[PDB]
Amino acid sequence: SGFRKMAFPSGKVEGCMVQVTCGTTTLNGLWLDDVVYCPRHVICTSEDMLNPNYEDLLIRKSNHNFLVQAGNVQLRVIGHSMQNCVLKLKVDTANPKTPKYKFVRIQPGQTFSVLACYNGSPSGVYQCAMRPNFTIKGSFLNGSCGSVGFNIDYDCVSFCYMHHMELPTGVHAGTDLEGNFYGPFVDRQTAQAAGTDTTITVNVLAWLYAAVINGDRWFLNRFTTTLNDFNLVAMKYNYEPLTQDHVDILGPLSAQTGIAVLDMCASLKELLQNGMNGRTILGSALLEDEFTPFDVVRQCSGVTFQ
Amino acid sequence: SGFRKMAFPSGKVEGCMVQVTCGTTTLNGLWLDDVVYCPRHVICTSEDMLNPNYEDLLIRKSNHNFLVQAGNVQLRVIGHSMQNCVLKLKVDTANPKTPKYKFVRIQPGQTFSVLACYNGSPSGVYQCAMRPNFTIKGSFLNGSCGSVGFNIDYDCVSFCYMHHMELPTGVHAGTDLEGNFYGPFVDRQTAQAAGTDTTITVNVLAWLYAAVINGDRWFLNRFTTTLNDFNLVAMKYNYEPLTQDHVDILGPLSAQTGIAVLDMCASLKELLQNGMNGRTILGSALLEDEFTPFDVVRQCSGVTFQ
Repeated sequence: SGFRKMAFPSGKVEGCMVQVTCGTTTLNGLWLDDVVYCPRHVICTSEDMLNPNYEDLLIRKSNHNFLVQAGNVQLRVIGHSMQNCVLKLKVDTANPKTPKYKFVRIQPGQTFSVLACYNGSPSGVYQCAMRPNFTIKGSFLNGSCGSVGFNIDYDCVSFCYMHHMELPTGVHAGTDLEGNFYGPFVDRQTAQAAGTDTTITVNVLAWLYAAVINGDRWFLNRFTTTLNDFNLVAMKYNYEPLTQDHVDILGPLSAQTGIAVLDMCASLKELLQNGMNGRTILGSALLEDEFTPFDVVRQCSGVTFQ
Repeated sequence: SGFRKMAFPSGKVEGCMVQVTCGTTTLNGLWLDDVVYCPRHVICTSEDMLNPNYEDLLIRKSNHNFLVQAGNVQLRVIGHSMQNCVLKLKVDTANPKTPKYKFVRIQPGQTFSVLACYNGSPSGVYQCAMRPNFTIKGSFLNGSCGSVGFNIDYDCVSFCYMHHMELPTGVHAGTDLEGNFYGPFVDRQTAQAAGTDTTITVNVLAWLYAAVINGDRWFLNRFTTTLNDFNLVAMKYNYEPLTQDHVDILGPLSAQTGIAVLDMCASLKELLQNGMNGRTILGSALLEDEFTPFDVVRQCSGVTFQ
């Protein structure tokens, strides 16, 4: 038993991390087949970040201006192109560690594992959720740009995130592996605001089901509610509106624990209006919203990967 | 910036996980050089766990009674021996993925990464702390036994934990890689109690330094205190007694932030007596004690691994 914030095994993604140097900027790249993917602001100086014209800045760059390093071994760059906010560097060598992979654009509320790197070397791994305002609350120091977020199913790594920016609020923004930013963010050092951060209501509910599964039942109440009435309570506390889809997704968890989704919605309503009174749920004094319903089922079953 | 519960990259340990079957019991093993390490209760049936005589149970076992599987490939067992609570199975093939490795016995309060596995396949990775009562709060389902905990420095994996038991309280116990249990626990299905769980005081302090580093300063007070007087407060709240060694270990964090250790001890005293008043520190409404001072320095610097 027990329930934990858990990350996918990072072994497949580690064999894909390289070091990318352009001029005096060094960051991380992702080496799949004979292409290296990295944030396009590798071509920027510290001053260029204040207002970069990437097209013009890239005109002055050639293939031999990109230093791609895997271990002590340099890759030969034969071509380069800018797809949105990522640079695609064609190299002469397919990555012999290329796993089965996909590029996916996740939705708000979905989770993924981040393999934080510096100079192409993996430093650590942790779980992150795509906040409804398309930010993430991660851990990114200078040089972590290019670190990727991913999900694994069986043998397939689903790459979904690449780190590009830290916002003046301290939260993080990035793109998918096609270069399109999550949210209204741009790769410029200027004042950009995330929207109102709201709570992923369906994730809190799955976390409450995981709590009931593991013995934490003190919050189960004698009340029940409706979808509209629960939602009317959810707006006051900046919770994402719950829908029938969210209800459907929680069905398996409802079936195992025998607690109707609308019941758990009512137990959540009591927690929102009365607090936790100094108690904890799965060792937390807050309401966790970074576990999807699928994350709960995986941990409560034992899914493994090849 | 940002601060996160982070686990080491698991790629090196993944290439060491195998499946071990003895009779009808299947669990995980660790394949280093030409030896497989696994919990000795792989030789037990469900009834044997109630009172096992491992010596006698092992007499009836031969080398060909151990099914060791790496992928679709079986290992040939040439020898077997029982070191305390782990079984050492000599195989005819050195692991070609054997990394530089060490067997270490960590101390209470130290942290490590757990690569949870089922049937020799890695399922996930998360961080754990050796509680002062030598338990760990992990995530372990049926078949996770044999999953290992480790730390990485440069190229060296320091194996320190192997999972063997879930306690009737839902917490977890295991051995080092020489088979010696952490704590007074035995590999028997009987009532065993952990001691009073206490809080790792030096870990809370390093976490408070990490908070100040990342902008959370609302808890910094105008008071200071002594070691004895702070400790007198720590016993009431079941905190581990703080020593000069703990003070010394926090020196680097004291030096960077310019806050004396005894000051932070006084800010902790106010948090213990007045609570958090509904505020959060690094996104938590509790006082986290599973980050060592070294874990904080690593994240606030960017240490990487080869």
